[PDB]
Parts: sequence; structure tokens; C-alpha cells
Amino acid sequence: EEISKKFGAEREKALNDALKLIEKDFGKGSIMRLGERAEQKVQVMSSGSLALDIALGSGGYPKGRIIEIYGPESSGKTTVALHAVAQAQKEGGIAAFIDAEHALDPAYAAALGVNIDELLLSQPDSGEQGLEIAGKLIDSGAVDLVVVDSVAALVPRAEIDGDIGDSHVGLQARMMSQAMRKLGASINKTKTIAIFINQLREKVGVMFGNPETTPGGRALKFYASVRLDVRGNTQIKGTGDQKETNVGKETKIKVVKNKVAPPFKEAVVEIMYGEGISKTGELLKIASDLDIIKKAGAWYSYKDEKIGQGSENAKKYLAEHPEIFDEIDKQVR
Amino acid sequence: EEISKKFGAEREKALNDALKLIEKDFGKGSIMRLGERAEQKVQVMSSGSLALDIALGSGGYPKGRIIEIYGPESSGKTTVALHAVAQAQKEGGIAAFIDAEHALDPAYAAALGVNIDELLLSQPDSGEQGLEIAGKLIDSGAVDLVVVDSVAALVPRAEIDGDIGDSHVGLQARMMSQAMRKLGASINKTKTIAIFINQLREKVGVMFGNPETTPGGRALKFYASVRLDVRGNTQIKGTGDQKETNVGKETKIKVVKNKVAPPFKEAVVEIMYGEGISKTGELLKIASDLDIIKKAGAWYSYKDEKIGQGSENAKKYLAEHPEIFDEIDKQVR
Amino acid sequence: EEISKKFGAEREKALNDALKLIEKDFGKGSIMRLGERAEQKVQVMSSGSLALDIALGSGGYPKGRIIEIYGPESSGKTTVALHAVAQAQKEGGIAAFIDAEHALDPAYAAALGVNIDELLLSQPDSGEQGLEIAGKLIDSGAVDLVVVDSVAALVPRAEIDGDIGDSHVGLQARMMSQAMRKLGASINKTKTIAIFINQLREKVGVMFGNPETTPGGRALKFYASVRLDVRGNTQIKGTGDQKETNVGKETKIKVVKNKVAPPFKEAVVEIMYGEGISKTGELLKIASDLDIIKKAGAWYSYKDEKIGQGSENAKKYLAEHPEIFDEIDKQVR
Amino acid sequence: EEISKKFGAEREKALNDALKLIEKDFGKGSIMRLGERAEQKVQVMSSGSLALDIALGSGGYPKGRIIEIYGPESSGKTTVALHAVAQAQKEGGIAAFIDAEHALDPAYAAALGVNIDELLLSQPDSGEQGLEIAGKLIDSGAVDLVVVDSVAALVPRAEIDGDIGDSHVGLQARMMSQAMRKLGASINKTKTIAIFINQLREKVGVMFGNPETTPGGRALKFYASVRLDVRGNTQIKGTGDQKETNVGKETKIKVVKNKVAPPFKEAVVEIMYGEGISKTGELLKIASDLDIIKKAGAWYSYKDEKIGQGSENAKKYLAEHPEIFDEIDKQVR
DNA sequence: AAAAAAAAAA
DNA sequence: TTTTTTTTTT
Repeated sequence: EEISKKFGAEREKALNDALKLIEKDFGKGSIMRLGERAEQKVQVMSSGSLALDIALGSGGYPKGRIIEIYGPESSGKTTVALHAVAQAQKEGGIAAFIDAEHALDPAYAAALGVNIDELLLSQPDSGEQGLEIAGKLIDSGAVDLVVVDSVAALVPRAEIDGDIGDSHVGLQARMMSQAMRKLGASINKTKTIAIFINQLREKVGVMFGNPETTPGGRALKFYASVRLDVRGNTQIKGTGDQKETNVGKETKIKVVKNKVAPPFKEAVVEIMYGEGISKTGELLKIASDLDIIKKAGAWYSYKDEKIGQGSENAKKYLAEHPEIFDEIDKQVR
Repeated sequence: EEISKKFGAEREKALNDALKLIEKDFGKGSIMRLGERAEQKVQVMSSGSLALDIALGSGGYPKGRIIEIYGPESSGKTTVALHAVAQAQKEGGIAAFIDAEHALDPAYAAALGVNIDELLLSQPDSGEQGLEIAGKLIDSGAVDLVVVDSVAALVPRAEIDGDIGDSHVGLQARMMSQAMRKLGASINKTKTIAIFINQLREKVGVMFGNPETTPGGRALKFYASVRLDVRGNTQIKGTGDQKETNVGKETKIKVVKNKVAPPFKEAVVEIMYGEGISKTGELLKIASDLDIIKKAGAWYSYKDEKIGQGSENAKKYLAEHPEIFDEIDKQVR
Repeated sequence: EEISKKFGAEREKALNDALKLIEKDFGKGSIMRLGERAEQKVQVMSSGSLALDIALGSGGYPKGRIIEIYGPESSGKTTVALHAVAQAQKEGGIAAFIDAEHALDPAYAAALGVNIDELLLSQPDSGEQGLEIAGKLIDSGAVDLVVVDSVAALVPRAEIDGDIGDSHVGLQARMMSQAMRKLGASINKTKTIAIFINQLREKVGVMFGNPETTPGGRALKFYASVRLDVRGNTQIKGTGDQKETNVGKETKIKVVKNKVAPPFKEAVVEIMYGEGISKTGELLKIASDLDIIKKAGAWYSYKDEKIGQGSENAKKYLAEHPEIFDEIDKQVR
Repeated sequence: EEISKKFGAEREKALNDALKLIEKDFGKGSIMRLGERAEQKVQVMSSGSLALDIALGSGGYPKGRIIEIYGPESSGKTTVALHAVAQAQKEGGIAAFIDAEHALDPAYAAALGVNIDELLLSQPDSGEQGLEIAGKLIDSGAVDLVVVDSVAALVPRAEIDGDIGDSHVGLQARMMSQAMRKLGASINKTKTIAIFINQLREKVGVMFGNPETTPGGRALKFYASVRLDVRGNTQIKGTGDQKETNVGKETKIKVVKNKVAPPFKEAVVEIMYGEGISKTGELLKIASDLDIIKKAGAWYSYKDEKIGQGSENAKKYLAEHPEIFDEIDKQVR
């Protein structure tokens, strides 16, 4: 016979028996009160560019969660991922960049100074084998940054064999959702950062909202903790061979979904072709905005008096003087 | 042989023997009349916002029933659950927030008034083990409010070990139905409130109505008693450092299925980031709608006349004026 | 040896000996001819709404048979059962409503006119024991209307003790068939009505008709005699506080299987929240269809000429006029 | 001492001594040859519909054999047995219709022409009591068509008294086989027709053929001689009250196992509610197929020219013209 | 506006 | 002696 009619008793030792019975089967940290749940606090890793994570509040992507990137074509998708790869690899944590569209140039990564010899990579044929590779590489290993590019190009297995022009209703999104339901609970276990980047397809006929959307199904936007999109519009003509020649592209990044900081605070980044995120280009620009450095004429007056008035102002010697860096940024932080 | 031909007699002594014979084998509270079944009446727990539980008719979530939440991406489906947790915790009833998608930040809970040290929690890997943990914690427990988040993420065991991209027809809903068939009878016996929140997936091809649905199968919607879904779209820019800066998210709450009150009566709440339900914001907002407080220009004229016309109007002193609270709500209640 | 080669003789005194032989052992009411079996004729009981049991041909659910209700969520599966309880209870016959999904609010029964103190009830944990309660209460009792709710919730004993996510091949249907095979022969023998209400679960892969079904096995759909199902679609906003506010839900009722009358004849019922079946609200609608009442402008011309043109037209004075009802219905039955 | 090991010698007078030894000990009808056993010819009784027993090859149910009927829900399992009862009752043969599920309404039989005062009947509770009544009424009686309905409801003794939901493995089929081994050799001795009608329960997992079966075990399917199943899917709306109103149910009848005629020859029958098998409806339908009557437009031209083009075409005057029946059936049988 | 193929339990 | 939906694409 079973146990009789029970109300919650008005003294609370009874759930201690439930705690002891839970600990019999499902380990040790299955039920913890939140006060001594020490690893539940947010852990932060930066993004290289200070203006990017002046917007994310904390100071970078929170560990153990899902971040994702999307936006229009040729507008700064892989560059931010490469800079996060280099900044993450600068503390010895191993980073793994799988591919889907085979677009990564090795010398472009060499131009951003990231190590090719300690960069894992895979170019899968189908999307299934590549995402399986990422899944098996995350859980057993202690790698630090897994990054899947171009979820549009993760083709599913059941249409890589069929003829071109067959009906395949609901096959990309089902694979992506059934994949991330498996990968969701494992990633926070190992405190690892994952970024899925994306492309854009339209959606034909809606009377509300913006007519753009991402592919890969609606299961992605639920799980992710921070969503950034980029909208690269114009380029800047520098003093290339003392002439107005295309040498840098202007862009902007704004956060769309966020849950560790207030959202919708945007950011402006400059990108030079073949050179990536100009951190020295944004450092002296943004420090004159809150005026911790001087805003003046040809010389921003300091102890050195070696400042030109151009796109090059102080980068010739702040490479050899990195010691001004710490006292000019963390004040807003 | 057995008893002879039965028709019920035209005097009702015979069923008293059946009442005695039922009482011999199945306890005492097996068969009662409805007149003296005193614990069958509904008990109500509110959820912080006066505007929310003015829309539920009774005055909050009914005890011993099943409530459920859904809604589109990032619309404060988790914050209303957190507020229900805090309002339940403010009376000493121990509340247990398990997880499935690993999204709860501890400092977000500390901002919303709920105590960290008296909140049970669990972040299981398998959904099956976590739901078993919740069910076993309910029955012997004296707990008051259990809550599972994100039933999309309660993955079953039969696909947590299989390869990615395998056919698993009818596996989520079977786990959910076979779970709630077990947990249906135990919950009303201990007068305990449980809420299941959810996400949204599409549905390919329906000629009538809405193309939206919830995952986790149809079996959840039957067992529930109150179903609220929220749809947050826009935001409000206040006077953040005297500038239109993103400080509050606007949303609305409507009920769909309800069986302890009139249904479909909706509600409007604004939410500030890092602050949750602006209860002092909705308080004077709804109070001038029935004119229990005055509506005028820069001063909504009362006996003290300390009223601005902004986002901050009178919350600076009604936070320390508790006596306005009980006399501006019970008139409609 | 035994009796020799016997063909049936061409004179019929021989079966009278067999009648005396069956009369020797198995009582008196074993073999009777159909010409004098006076209790084999159908007895009826009305069901509150006139338009409901106009559609059933006879005039209500027949006694001694099995009635089953199903349908999608929140569509008056429970309220039509409550109205049958009230209509059966109005003539002194004691009714017994068991509970399985713990949804019967007492004040909802209070507003629908059924007496609280003369309603038997049970909320069993294992559905096996609940069917045991109903079976033991039927046969010895003189109870008039038993009704089992929510046969999805009648859980079997063999999985109320096991873990969640255990394989339990074909356990609901075997218990339902094993209860109903015992309960079938006893129900007609005491001329008593049973009502089994249900839910809806889908079914994977059928290329014909409807993909929907009921749970609880195919045993139930055989034994039942009259099968109603409801599909509530829309609601009506009356002149509540002279405003379009939700006060009535619209629904329809069609029979599917019937064996006392022609089938497939449907009906249309309004349901007001907190009011149930407005019999006055369907009374004037069905009476104007065959025009025993007048169809005119704001005034329909009778001996009073006090009729409005709204949702409320004449229910103010037919509440005090009991003589109108018996002469406006008998012409179609 | 016994006789030696012998071969049957090459002249056959010795077996006549064994014939005399057999007939001395077991009567006269013990051993008879092929020729002078005149009652081993098949005797045929029709079954109301000409289109039904035009598909059984012979012309109806063969006497002294076992016929079984099964099919899905509400598909005229009951009405074909009723029509066989009526057609067998039309020649003074006494019919015995015992029940198991208490479904027979007497007025439904009153509409179908079967006489009520000469129809024996019983509604037992035990299955062994019902089969005992059938057995004790067959062997002494001169009864002509015994019929047990719905062998799914012939509950055995050992679970009509025990608790509900107990292990009762192999109890239905054991009672059925132990009935049929006793009843088989007695039925053919008195040339009586017995028909069992049945129900359908599924079978858990077979990847070939049909997943459906009958209950009652595999003992019945051996002993049967003609096996029919009915599958009623659609209905037909005639010109009832000059409107497309539900008045006709459509179905088909096919045979599965047969051993007096070639099998698998199907049939098509319309059924009207409250009217049964429209033999006058099928009559002109089958006659136009071999075109012994005229197939034309609004008038099929014969000597009277009183034929419409509707559902009602010739039934108004073929009721008064009984001489048209014999010229349609004798050409094909 | 038109679209498909999937299984493991007694 | 059945139990159970999963998901957009342009």
C-alpha cells in the first residue's frame, strides 16, 4: 500500500529526507541551494575591441552560453569571430573553428596574428558530420572557443543525396533544433563560449515588423544569450599614397537580445581591409569622447607633444607605449 | 452464486451499505459529499502586480492547479516566473526553481527581491532526471512553488545518447504526457502551485487560424487551469541621464485558457531592465484609471501635493507610504 | 450412452422442455421472449438544453447505455456533463461525479443550479481504484447518474509506482478494457447512465480523413451507444457594461455514433462564462426557426408586446412565465 | 493370445467383418460411405440481400456450419445479423438471439420485419452462462438460427468476481476454445446455422500485413466456414424533406475465408437508418449491371413506364409486382 | 502558393 | 493490448 494523504507539514525537516533520497541516485550537486552554487555566477571573456564590450555591459561574452551573429552580406561577419578567436587564444585556451562554406583564408588569419599551428579546423561535406565533430570536440575536451560558421551552409544529410529541385519541407530547422537540444545542456557544464554566425534570407509577405529573418529555424534565437548583428554601409578613404583610396570600411554593431546587461546599446567600429579591427583606431577616438584624453588642435597636449592631426595621431608610439591603456578604459566599466 | 437481480430500491438505504463497504478498504477521504469537503474550495496566491491579478479574476494563481506560460523570444516570460517565485517566498513557503536551459543569473534574482539562500535549484543534463527531481521534491516536500523552465530543453534519454540527425518520432510529447499523468494527482493533494514555461515553434501548413504552437505535445494544455502568454514588442526611452536612453521594455499579458474566473481579460505591464515589474509604476497608473487618485496637470492634487509629471511622479514617497496600498485595490477586487 | 441421433422434430413441443431446463437452473428471467420483456424498451432522460436532445432524436441519453464525450481544449466537455448532473438530480435520483483531473470547482457547480450537498465525489490517485469506486457504487446502489471524468487521467497502478520514462507498452487500454468488460453487463441491468468524458491525442501517419483520436483504446468506442463531441470555436461579446466585453462562448455539438435515433444531426449552443447553458438563450433561437414565436422587428407580437431587440429580448418575463415552455417544444419531438 | 502381425490380404472380404463389428457397437450411423450419406450435401439458406449472397457463391449461409462476422465501429455488424434472423424466421424456423453487450433495441427489430413474439432472447452476465444457454437450447431444440452477439463481451467467470486490474493471462480464448470444442460436433448434427459477431482490437507490433485482429483467440478462425467483414466508411444524403439530409449510410461487404465457394468476391449494400438493407434499392442497381432491365435517362422503358430518375425509381410499384424478382436472380446463380 | 517521411518499447 | 508530433522556405 502507498503512503497516505499528506499536507506539507508545518516544520521543515521533512524535505531534508527528500534531499538525502535525491542524493542517493543522481550524484552530489543535483540539488544545491543557490547561495553556495558558486559556479552559477557569470564569467566574462572580452572581444578585443573595447568599443564592442563597452556595449555588452559586463565586458564580453558570458562563458557557458550561446552567442550568435547575423547580418547582411560582406558586412563584417567572420572578422569579429576571428578577433574573438585571437583574443581567446591569447590566454592559452584552445579554440576550434569549423567551417561550412570553406571561405576562411589562412593568410587573412595570419594578418590578424592568430596562431595557425594551434587552431583546430574542419571542412565537412555535410552539416551533420561537422556539427557532430563540434559536439564530440566540446564535451570531452576542455577547449575554450568553439565556433561554427555559416549555418545556412550546414546542409542536412537527407538532401545531400537527392536530386536538385526536390521537395524537402522542414529539414534544415529540424536538424538545427534537434542538434542544439543535445548541445544545450553540455555547454554550460564546461563553461565554454560558442558562436554561430549566420546569413540572411527574406520572408514573403508580412504586414508587421521588418521583412528580414535568419534561416536555421526559430530554435536558435531562444537558446542564445547575446545576439549581435552588423550593418556595414560605408567605407573611408584614407591617405593611401597621399590619395583618397579605399583602405577602410566603416560599420556598426548593435546588440539585439541580451540577458546579462541592458540591451540595445550600439557600438561603432572601423575596419581596414587586410587589417581587421583597428583597436588603436578606436582607442584614441573613444577616449576623446569621454575626454579622459585631450581634444585639441594638431597636438592633443600631453607630456609627449608628439601627436599628428590625421587618421594617424598617436598609433606610431602607443604600440611602443601600451601602458596608457589600463587607466583610460575601465572607468566606465 | 452472486446477488440476485438488482434494481435500486425506492428508498435509499442500500447505498449507505455501499458507503460503509467503500470506507472499509480505501481510507476515510475516499467518498465525501461536496458540502463538507472543505479543502475543495480554491485558495489563491497573487503574483506581485495588481494589474496582473486583476486580470485573473480571482486575484492570482489558484493553489493546487497547473499554470503555464508561453510567448515569443525574449518577452519576459522568465521575469514573471521570477516575480511569482519572490511573492511566494515572501511568506516562508520554500520555492524550488529547477532549470533546463541554464539561463538564471543569481544577481538578476538578487535584484528582484528574492532571497538566494532559500531557493532550491537544479540544472540537470537529462530532462527526465530533472523532472523526476521536481516530482520527488513535490510529494514528500512541504514546498510551495515549484517551477520548471523551458520544456523545449527537457531532452529525453533516448536521444541524449543517439547520434545527431536520427529519427525520433514522437519522443518529446510521450515523455511530457507520461510525466504529467504521474504528477497530476499528487499536486492537488498538497495544494501546491507549479508553473511550466515554454517556447514557440511553427507548424507547416494550416488553412485556418494561427500557425503558432507550443512544443511538448498537446497533453500539457488539457491538464492546465490558467494559461497566460505574453507578447513583448516595443520599449520606452525615459529620461536616462536626461536623454532618451533604453531603460524600459513594454509588454502585455493576456490569458487564454482559464477555469476559475471569466477568461480573456488581459493586462498591460511595463518592465524596466534590471528592475522587473514596476509595481509602483503600475500602481498610480491604474489608480487614476478608476480615479481613486486624481488626474490633473503637473500635480495630481492630493493632501500632500508632492507629485511630478514624469516617469518618477510619487514613487519617491509612496515607497515609504504603505497606507495607500490596501485602500486602492480592494474596491475592484 | 447419451441421447441418440436428434434432428429437430417437425412439431415444436421439444423446446418447451429446454425452456423448463433453463428455468430449472438459471432462474426465472433467463429466457423470456421479446414480446413480454417490458423493460427492454428504451427509457430516456433529458439533458437540460432543448436543442441538444432535439438533435438526439429520442429526447436525451437512453438509460442503461454508455455515453461518451470528447473534444479539444476548453470546449465545454465539463459543463455539459455538469448540466446532465443537474437535470438528473432535479428528480430525486442521486448522482455521483468522480474526479480524475481535479478540476471541479464547487461554486461553478453552485451557479449551475446543481445541489452541493447531494453530489457524491471522489478524487482518487490511481485511476484503477477510481474505476473500482465507480463500479462498486453502481451495482448495489440506487444511484441514477454516474459520470467518470478525464479517462486520460485514470492512470494504471503499474506505472504510478515506477520511474518516469519507463517503457509501459499498452497499459492504459488494457486497464480500460478490463474495467469496461466487467462494468458493461451491470449497467443496463440497473437502467443507469454512465458518462465517460475524454481528451484528444494525435496519431503519427494516416493518409485518410482525420489524424485525431481519443486515448483509452478502441474498446470504449465499441461499447458506447451515443457519442457526442464538441468543437468550440468563437465567442460572443454581449452588451456588458454597454461595451464589447467577453461574456459568452459559442460552440456546437454534433453526434458521431448513435444507435437509438438517426445520427449526424448537430446542434448549436451558446455558453456564458459563469452561467453555462443559457436555455432561454437557445429557446427563442430555436423557436423562431420553426416560427412558433413571431419573427418581426423590435417587437414580436404576442399578448404582452414586451420584447426587446438585443441579446436580451424576452428572458425577463419568461422567467416568471412557466407555462410558455411545454407548448413550444412538443411539436418537433 | 492375440492374432499375429497381419497385412490386409489381397481379397477384401475381411473389412466387412470389421464393418459388422463397428455397427454392432456404435449404432447404425457410425460408418457410412460417400454415396448413401445423403445429408452431407450442402443446404443453403439465403440472407435477405440478393447482392450479399450472390457473392457467397452458393446463395447464402450453408447449414450446419459456423459463420463469423467482424468489423469496425457502427458498420452494420448488428443489422446483417438482424436481417438473417428475419429471413430465417420467415419460414417458421425459431431463432435464438442471446446478447452480450445489451445493445438490441426492440423497436429497431420492429421496423425490420422480424417478428417479436417468436424471437427467443437472453441477456446473461457470465459468458459461460450464455454459451451454456446456447448449447442447451441447440441440442434438444428444433431451433434454426442461433446467434450470439459480440463475443468480446462474453466475460469469463474468474474475473467477473475478482478485483479490477488483475493478471488474467489467457482467459478469454480458453473459454472460447473450450466452448467451441464442445459445441462444434453438435451443430452439424442438427443442420443449424450459428453466427458469431465480433469486434476489433489492435496488435502490438507486426511489420507485415494488417495490425488488426479479433479477440477470442485463434480457435474461432479454424472452426469457421464463411468469414465476412464489413467496412462502412461514407454516408449518402438522399432527397429527404427535399434536402440533402442524412438518411443513407453506405458500406460494403466482402468475404475473407470461405470453403463452399470461391472466396474474395465482395458486395456493395446501401443502408438507410431505421430501414436496414434496402433490397429493393439494390435490386434495380444490380439489374442494370447485367442490363436485364433498361438503363436509360429519366424513364427506363417497360410496359408501364412509371419509373423516375432518383433514389426512388421503381420501389413504388415493384412492391406490388412480386413477379419481377425471379427473372433477375436465376440467370446468375 | 505547394510542399514528406520517420520507431522502439512485453 | 497502443502510445506520440517534429518544423519553414523564398
